[PDB]
Amino acid sequence: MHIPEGYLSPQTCAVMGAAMVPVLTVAAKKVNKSFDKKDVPAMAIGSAFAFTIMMFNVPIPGGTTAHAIGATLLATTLGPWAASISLTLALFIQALLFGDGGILALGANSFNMAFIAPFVGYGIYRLMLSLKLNKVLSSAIGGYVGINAAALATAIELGLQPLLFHTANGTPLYFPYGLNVAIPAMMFAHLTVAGIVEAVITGLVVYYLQKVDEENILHKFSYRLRG
Ligand code: NI
Repeated sequence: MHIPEGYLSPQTCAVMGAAMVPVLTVAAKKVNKSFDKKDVPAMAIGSAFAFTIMMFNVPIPGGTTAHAIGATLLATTLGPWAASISLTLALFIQALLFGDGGILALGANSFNMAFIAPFVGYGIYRLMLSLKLNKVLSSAIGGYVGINAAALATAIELGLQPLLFHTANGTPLYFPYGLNVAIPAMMFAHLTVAGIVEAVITGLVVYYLQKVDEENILHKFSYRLRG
């Protein structure tokens, strides 16, 4: 869903950066509150994992691109704040080093993929947990909803462009397609294939982490001491 350069007005870009600033500020403090030398490495690995996942994507005509993120997976494993930092970091790398996602677009994509996706996904996850679903199932479900929410947010941001930013001739200055085009394109891509991929990946890794703990008998003694 990464939005490229020139799709959003400088004003839109500015807005999302301003909205995203407090989010990252808070995440940092929360993370800052909870350090061992070691959770920093964790963030990096997650970040590298997400980055790698995102590299597998397809164009959506009338929208941007589609791919999975691993966002809810990160929120559920690291806590959402750390995930948002991890995720923001990956997009920043993509932007500065790969021309993938606009640099001016950093505020928007992070708002979508580093804030909305992991926070929504985490919330649905917690909700499904409260409905007594196992973590695997729950996380796959959270993953689906989180990524579709991010896609929606993207679609609304693109689709609003011709409405808000146009020439005196009615000519779109940036992204040229409306909500009528953008919502269906982005949501159809994300509600069907990509969201399934996200769910399966999130669930797969959780399952895998679940039973790895579930063994090394060592674990059953030391998990009540995790402090
Ligand atoms: Ni993207």
